[PDB]
Order: sequence, then structure tokens, then C-alpha cells
Amino acid sequence: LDRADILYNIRQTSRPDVIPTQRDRPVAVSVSLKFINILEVNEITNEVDVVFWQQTTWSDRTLAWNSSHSPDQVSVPISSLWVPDLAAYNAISKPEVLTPQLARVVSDGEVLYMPSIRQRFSCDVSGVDTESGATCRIKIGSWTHHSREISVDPTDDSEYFSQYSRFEILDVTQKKNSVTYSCCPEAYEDVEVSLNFRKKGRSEI
Amino acid sequence: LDRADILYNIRQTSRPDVIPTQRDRPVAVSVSLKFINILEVNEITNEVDVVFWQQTTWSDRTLAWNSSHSPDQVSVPISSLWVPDLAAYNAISKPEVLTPQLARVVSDGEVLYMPSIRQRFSCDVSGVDTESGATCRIKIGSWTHHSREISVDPTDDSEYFSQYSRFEILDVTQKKNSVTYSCCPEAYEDVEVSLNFRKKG
Amino acid sequence: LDRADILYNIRQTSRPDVIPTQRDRPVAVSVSLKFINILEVNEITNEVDVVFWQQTTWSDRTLAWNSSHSPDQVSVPISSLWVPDLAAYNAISKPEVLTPQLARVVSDGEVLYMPSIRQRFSCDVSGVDTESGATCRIKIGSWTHHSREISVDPTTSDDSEYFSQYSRFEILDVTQKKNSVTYSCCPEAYEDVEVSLNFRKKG
Amino acid sequence: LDRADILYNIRQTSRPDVIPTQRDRPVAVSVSLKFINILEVNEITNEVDVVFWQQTTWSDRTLAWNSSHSPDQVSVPISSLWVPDLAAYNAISKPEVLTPQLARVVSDGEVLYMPSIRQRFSCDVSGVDTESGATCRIKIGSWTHHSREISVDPTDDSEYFSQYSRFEILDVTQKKNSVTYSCCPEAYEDVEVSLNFRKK
Amino acid sequence: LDRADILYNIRQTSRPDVIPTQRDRPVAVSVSLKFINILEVNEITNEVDVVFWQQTTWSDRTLAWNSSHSPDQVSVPISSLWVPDLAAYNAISKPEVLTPQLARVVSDGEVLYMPSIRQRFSCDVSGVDTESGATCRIKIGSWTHHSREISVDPTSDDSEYFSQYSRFEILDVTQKKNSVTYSCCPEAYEDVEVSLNFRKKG
Ligand SMILES: FC(F)(F)c1ccc(OC2CCNCC2)cc1
Ligand SMILES: FC(F)(F)c1ccc(OC2CCNCC2)cc1
Ligand SMILES: FC(F)(F)c1ccc(OC2CCNCC2)cc1
Ligand SMILES: FC(F)(F)c1ccc(OC2CCNCC2)cc1
Ligand SMILES: *[C@@H]1O[C@H](CO)[C@@H](O)[C@H](O)[C@H]1NC(C)=O
Ligand SMILES: *[C@@H]1O[C@H](CO)[C@@H](O)[C@H](O)[C@H]1NC(C)=O
Ligand SMILES: *[C@@H]1O[C@H](CO)[C@@H](O)[C@H](O)[C@H]1NC(C)=O
Repeated sequence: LDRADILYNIRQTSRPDVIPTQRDRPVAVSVSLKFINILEVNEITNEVDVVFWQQTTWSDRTLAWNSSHSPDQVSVPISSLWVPDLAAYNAISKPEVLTPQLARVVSDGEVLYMPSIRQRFSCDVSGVDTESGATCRIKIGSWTHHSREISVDPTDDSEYFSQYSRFEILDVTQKKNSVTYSCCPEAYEDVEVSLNFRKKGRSEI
Repeated sequence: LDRADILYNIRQTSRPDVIPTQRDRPVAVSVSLKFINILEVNEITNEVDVVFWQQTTWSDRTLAWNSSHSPDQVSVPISSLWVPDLAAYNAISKPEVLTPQLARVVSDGEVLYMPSIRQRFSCDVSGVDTESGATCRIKIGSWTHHSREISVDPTDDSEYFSQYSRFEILDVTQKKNSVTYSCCPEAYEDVEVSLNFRKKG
Repeated sequence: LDRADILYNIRQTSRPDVIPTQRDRPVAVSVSLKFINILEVNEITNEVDVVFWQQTTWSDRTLAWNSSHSPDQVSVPISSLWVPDLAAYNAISKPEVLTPQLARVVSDGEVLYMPSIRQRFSCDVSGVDTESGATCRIKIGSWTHHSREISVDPTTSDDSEYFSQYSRFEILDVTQKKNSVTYSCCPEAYEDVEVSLNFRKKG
Repeated sequence: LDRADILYNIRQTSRPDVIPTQRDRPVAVSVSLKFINILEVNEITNEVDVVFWQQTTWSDRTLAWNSSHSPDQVSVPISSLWVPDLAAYNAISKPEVLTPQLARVVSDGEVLYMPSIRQRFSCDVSGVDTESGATCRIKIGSWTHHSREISVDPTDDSEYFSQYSRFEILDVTQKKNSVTYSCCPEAYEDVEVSLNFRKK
Repeated sequence: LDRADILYNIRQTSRPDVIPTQRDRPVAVSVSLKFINILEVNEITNEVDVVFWQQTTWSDRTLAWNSSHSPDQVSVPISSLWVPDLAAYNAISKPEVLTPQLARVVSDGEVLYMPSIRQRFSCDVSGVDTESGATCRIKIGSWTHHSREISVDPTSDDSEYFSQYSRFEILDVTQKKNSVTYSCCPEAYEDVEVSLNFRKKG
């Protein structure tokens, strides 16, 4: 197969509305945020404006092809794929996608989607101007798929962080959690990302 | 049936433009706001910028399937479903939907749609910096379907509200009302949501 | 007929690009603004930010059905209908439509479309802080259809009936009058409704 | 023919990606800006926010019909027409179109497209608070078509300016410019609009 | 062939989702920024708002036609073409495209795409108010195609198209080839690093 044949097959049999569950087991979605910049912090309102790469991986076996004498991977527009309906539960702006909306599909059906996102959050900005810094927690999970349909798992903290930010990263921790909504008995899995950061140049003058 | 068959059937037959009235009774729509954040308040202009989850449920029997050896629920893009034409009558900004535009459909045709919305309102902000706080009333009902076509029913306070807001919720009440427009004799049902909130000390 | 049949017929025979003229008479479009809020006023720049319901009615006989044992009215997405190409000639922002983009269609082909719009205008804000107030004129007409294709008419109810009690401003008077403009370029006249909003800052 | 038949024919045989050149002559595009408002001026940054009607006309003979017992003109959505790929070379914001995106098509194939646009420009704002005023020059041309494919020609310009603006128009001049760049052998046309305005 | 036939052929067959690799060589993409304006600079936050022409060229032989008694070039909407998935790795805003989204296609399959973009960047603004000025580095490369699929190469006066009305002036522009690696994957991504040396006029 060549790239043209693989992309044709995906475009033609793309069920983007259909979650690719295998034998009624959940789709395992891995999520890791790589922080690139912290642009605005407001200690009065407890709001932060951040740029991050949202590394997202899952399997969709309906995409798979025989890689013998074929590409091992192709770039696919996400409009041609099912993508997990992830939301940041404490976002106060829509995610602004800064990058081309293409995912990488591996011949075994693994999908890697990593948009660069600018987004504003409600989180704890207290201590940003101190040595120990602020800890802003961001919670990401499926909006509509509970734990029997989607599982969410986490996958240098400053490796891609801008050296030119007014802020610096002290630590990033990413832990699995579970939330319940009042309407409904099912739990939703989430990743809770704790961004420990502080303002550069905190000497009193 | 599997998910692929159910979603195919819904996409092919759901009639998103067709209100799913049964035997000329109104469609019963339930609406409840869960307040998540209060972002900006202006006591001079009487404007508030709020984030809320708009829990919306109704029945559409045209979506129903036999759940024997089948999923009991599916996630469906709202572009493939009829959705009630709800509007906040005192909104001064378009609703900004922060979440994926998917609804949950149950095999009996019950639909659950709960977008996270950021929206600005004209309401009473007087007393926000006092112990008793401000009471901002938000009115939500059908833009085009009167009470013979859509009924709106409300059916805890602070449960999902951000601990990091500058504001705190003292009380939320959600009560059924009716409005009439000058053009037309028919009443439109609404839910009136009273948000009692104050600036934290 | 049921709602499903009527909406199917409209969706299938919808010519949304085709003005529904009858026997080469103009389409009579009625426009009435119901002011809901005055949000920002700048007396230096002569700019106002207003929210209004734009009550818009016209006839499209291609939509009509026999109402015997049928609904008298249905809700239709405006993407399935011809709608008049109305513009506010002194708007300085795009109209922000706050409401679901549905119209009501009556079995005789009458259409009622009433979006809630937030929009900014260039108009006379002088006198806003006085007892007699400011008079801001908003002109709304067809962008491309002259008077032989579209006529715009005010309708024949309290000016403040839907106006927010929480606005910093109050309405003293609203008048809505028919106006015609003829440009040097072109022989044809373009109709508008001129809406005069007399308002002031509350004491 | 009636309006329904003409609009059907246009929608069905619309090649909106195909420039309507006749016998390898350029498409003659006329552009005139009618200034409506000057909203924000910054003399420090040399930026202005303006509202104008962009009167745009050209011929597309593929649209033409016999006007005997037929309308002389119809309103057509611009998504059903070829439109010139005009850009304002000194714009610093996307054009905000304030009006319905319809053009008028005449039975001889003339197209009249006149959007109301709000747009921000980088131009000379120096002297805005003086008697002689500022002169802000706006250059509009085809982004991808050289002079053998599109010619741009100027066609009152101040007549419909808002009496309520903080600013007033002293003069508008609109001239043709033809530019050959070092990169490329072909000439590109533009219209250069000089807006002489001042604070009242 | 006339323009209508060429544009019909491209619209029917161009495969915009398909990278036009020849015999498993990478697609050679040339990228050069022409700076038009510097609109806002913040020395505290190290942010700049810039307008530039992103001159972008590559070959797609699936677009080619016989130019005998035919146009040598046509204008094509980029929705009908494969375009490289270029991103500015240090952008902090979406690219605002100010121009019609059309490319020029030459009869040999060369594509020339040059959008005018307004975009905000995180870069070194230190020294902007000094004689030596600031040097702001912008890195542009493929978001999803590594060096075996896309190669990036740089291709007049640095101020030739720069606005005389900017508060800033350009001292120098240099454009060099580099490579980046991401943690997920062993493969390198080629980029152009554009160094904009500029200062405040006043
Ligand atoms: F002011 C008010 F709340 F009492 C009110 C709200 C809405 C309203 O009419 C709407 C009914 C749905 N379609 C048209 C507008 C009348 C009064
Ligand atoms: F300025 C002018 F005289 F050149 C001019 C102005 C307007 C015009 O047509 C208007 C009437 C139809 N709706 C908006 C444009 C033609 C010429
Ligand atoms: F600089 C350049 F070589 F990249 C370049 C410059 C100008 C140019 O054409 C102009 C006229 C047509 N619209 C774009 C600018 C093309 C390339
Ligand atoms: F920071 C940096 F410049 F060193 C850098 C930039 C980009 C990068 O990886 C991207 C390559 C294409 N896929 C998305 C990530 C790694 C480092
Ligand atoms: C993949 O292709 C190879 C080589 O042609 C062959 O061994 C095999 O049939 C294929 N594998 C599967 C699982 O279909
Ligand atoms: C539903 O499923 C069961 C199991 O096959 C079937 O026997 C029954 O008739 C069905 N009933 C309805 C009403 O769908
Ligand atoms: C292109 O067409 C011309 C004229 O019809 C013909 O002479 C020639 O063989 C063609 N050229 C190529 C390289 O195919």
C-alpha cells in the first residue's frame, strides 16, 4: 500500500462518530500536557492563560493496515477520525488550537494527536510570587463517555517550556482520578495535572 | 445492535428539524443550571459573566432502539438530533459552548445534553459586596415554540462551583414561569434561575 | 399533513437564494426593533452598543400548506428559507445573533423571524446625560434589493415593554419611519426603516 | 426566464475558482472605497480602524442571460461566483464584513459586489490633530493575479461619511499603481486610496 | 488546455490529504519570512506581534500539465491542494491570515503559497530600546512530518516590504536550517530558524 491508498481507505470507512470499543472494553486514552508558556496570571481572579501541547494517544483497530512494503505511519486530518471528547473541567475559555489539526496514525491503529492549545483556567494562583510558587490543577476527562467506555491515564517538566516566559516551572505531576455527576451513577476518569510554577525575579525593590 | 448500527440509524432517520411531539402533547424539556464560576461582575452596569453546566433532558421516541444485546446509551453529535431552541431572554452575549457538542441518547429515546456555557447577562448585581449578596435572575425558555409545543420544567448549590472564584454562592432557586410576546397570544414556558452570590471576604 | 411532512416539503423545495416576488410586485418586509438593552454609550465617539429583537415578517407563498387537520405554524431553520438581506447602514460591528436561528412559518406562507441582536452603531449620543436625552437613529434596509424588489415598512405597544430595568439608561421614545435613499450611481431607490431611539442616563 | 431559473443556472454552472478572462485579456476590476467611518486612530502606533463600502465591479460573460421578458439583474451569493482575490497590502486585521455577502449580477454579465468592511491599517496618522490633517494611503490589489490576468482601476467617495464620527474627510484621491517586484517578471496592479482626514 | 480545464483537473484529482513524496524521498519545502510590520513588543513578557509574508514553495507533480498552448500558471484555492503542515513552534496565538487563501501552481507542479500572517511569538525582546536591538528567533517546521517526509530549507533587502510607519526598524534578518526532536518519536523534524534583529526607532 502507498500513503494515497491508506488515506483513501481511512477517508472512505471513517466513522468519526463511532467510539472504537473492542468487545465492550473501554478505549484506553493516554493524556500528558507539555507546558510551553504561561502568558497571563491573575492573583485577584485566580485565572491563568497557558499554552501546552496536549499529547493524546489511543488505539482504533479500524484504521490498521499491513505495514509490509507500506508506510509505518501517515498524517490524517482529525475530521476523518474518531477523537476522544476530552474537556478541561476547570477551563473558562474554549481550547484555541494553534497547530494544524492532523494526527499521526500507526499501521497497528495507534493514533497520536498532539495539538498546541492556548486555554484559560480557574485554578489556585496563590503563592505565584513566592519561592514555593503556585500550584494550578487542570482536570481533563471525557465529557460524555463514562469509565466503561473511555479510560484516561497519564502517559523534564520544563523540557519544552519557553525560557522567555515571565514564569518558571518548579514541578508537574499528572495523576489518575475519577469524578461522578449528580444525574447519573457512572464515574468518569480524568487526569489531574498539577502545575507548580512561580514568577521570575521576586526580590523586593 | 452495536454502536455503529445505532449511530448509523440515528444519522439516517433522526429528523433534527422536527420537534418530537407525541399525539399533539408538548415536548417536556427539563432544564437545570449548575453554576461553575462567576468571572466578572459590574455593579455600575448590572452585568455578570458566568460559567454554568446547562443540564437539558427530553424524550425523542424516533431515536429509540431495542437494548437487548445492545448498548443502553450512545454519544451523538447534536447536529444529528433535534435539540430544543432554548435561549436566555436576558443574555447580552452569545452562549460560548466550552465542551464537545455531544448528547447522550438512551435506548428508550431519552436525550441528555449538558454543555458548559460561558455567557454574560443583564441582571441585578446590587448588594454583591454585602453579607446578603446580589440576586441575579436568568430566564431560559424556547425562542420559537410556545407552551403547546415545548414545556420547560426545572425538576446541590455550590457542588461544582469553583473554590477559586472571587465570589461564593449563597443560594440558587430554579422556578417555572410563563412569558408572552406582543405579536402573539401564546405563552412560552421558562425556568427562572435566581443566583444569590457575593464577593468573598 | 404533520410537522415532519411540512418540514420535509420546505427542506426539499427551499430556494433560499430566490426572493419570493409575486407577479413582479416587491416583497413587503415589515421590520420593528424592540429595544432590550443599551450597554455602552460613548458621547466623545458617538457610539452605542445596543441589544434589540428585530421583528421581521414577510410572505413566501412557496412555503404555504393546507392547514385542515395540520399544524397552523412550524419552526424552520433560516438556512432552509429565503430571508431578506437586511443590513444596518450605520452599524460599526457585525450583528451578534444571541438566539437560535429559527423562524416561524404560518400555513399561509407568512414568516416571522425575530433574532435577538447585539450591535454597535455610529449615531448622535449628544444630550444622553440631559433630561431631553440623546436621539440615536438606526437605518435598516435591504443591502442589494431596490424598492421594486423589497419594500421595508415599520409595523403599526410600550417602547420600554421588553427593555431591561437593569440598564444604566432608560428609553424616552422610539419612532420607526419609512425612508428611501437614491444614490447618484443608479436610478433605483432603496427603502429603509429609520428607528429613532430617544434615551438618557438614569438619575 | 424568471429569477428562480437564472439563480439555478448560475448555481449549477458556477466555476467560482475560474477567473473569467476573455480571449487572454485581463479581467478589468474597478475598485472605489466609499468611506463611512473612522473609528479609532493611534498617532503613536500609526494605526487606523476604518469602515468603508468597497465598490467592486467586473464582467463575467459566463453569467449573462437574454433579458427579454426577464429580470435585468439578480442578487447572487458570492459563494456561487468567481470574485477577485483582492487584499489590502497594509491591512493589519482581517476584513470584518458587516453586510450580507451577496453581489448584483446584470443580464450582460456585469457583477457589482459592495461589502461594508471594517478593517485596521498601518498608515501615516501624523498631522491628524492639525488643519492639514493626516493622509492614510490604502493599497488594494490582487494577491495572486498579475496584470495580464487582473487589472485594477479606480472608478462621491466622502458623500456617505458619518456626520457623527470624531473625524472629517478633507479629500480622497484614488490612483492606479503598477509594481514589478525583483522576485518576478510580471507587473501587479493596485489602486492606492489616499484618505486625507482630521479630528474635528 | 484552458484555465477552466486545468482547475477542473486539479479539483477532481489533487488529493489534499496526500503528501506528494516521489519514490520515498522527502518533499522539499522552501520557507522564507518577509517582515511587513512589528505591531506590539513587550520587553517584560518577551512577546512580539508581527506581520510577515510566509513565502512557501514545493513541488507536487500530480498537479503538472503540458504548458504547450496552455497557461504557464493558475491560481488555486489551498483547500484543493496538499499544503505542508507548517507551524511556528514558539507561536502563542493562532496565525491570522490576512490574504486570500490561494496558491500559484506552475505547469511543472511547483506550488508558490505566500500568505500574509499576523501572529504573536514568545522570543527574546531584551535590548529592543538599545542601539544593538533585540534578536527574536521564530522556528517554523512541519507539525507531523519528520525529516524522511518533509525537508525544510530557507530560500532582497530585509526591510524591502517592511512598513515605514512601524514604531520599530529591522537591523538584520538571518534564516538558518535546524532540526528538532520530540520525546514521543526517534525521528528529527527540520525547521527554519528566523532571527529578527530589530529596535525601537525613538
Ligand atoms: F421580559 C420577559 F422576561 F418577561 C420576556 C422574555 C421573553 C419574551 O418573549 C420571547 C418569547 C420567545 N420568543 C420571542 C421572545 C417576552 C418577555
Ligand atoms: F457612494 C455611491 F454613491 F457610490 C454608492 C453608494 C451606495 C450604493 O449602493 C448602496 C445601496 C444598496 N445597499 C448598499 C449600497 C451605490 C453607490
Ligand atoms: F518576496 C517575495 F519574493 F517573496 C515576493 C514578493 C512579492 C510577491 O508578489 C507581490 C504581488 C502579488 N501579491 C503578493 C506580493 C511575491 C513574492
Ligand atoms: F523547543 C524546540 F524548539 F526545541 C522544539 C520545538 C518543537 C519540538 O517538537 C515538535 C516537532 C513536531 N511535532 C510536534 C512537536 C521539539 C522541540
Ligand atoms: C502482511 O503481508 C505479508 C507479506 O505480503 C504477509 O506475510 C501476510 O499475509 C500479511 N499479514 C496479515 C496478518 O495479513
Ligand atoms: C426486544 O428484544 C427481544 C430479544 O430478541 C425480543 O424478543 C423482543 O421482541 C424485542 N421487543 C421489542 C419491543 O423491541
Ligand atoms: C505537449 O503538447 C504538444 C502540442 O500538442 C506536443 O507537441 C508535445 O508532445 C507535448 N509535450 C510533452 C512533453 O508531452
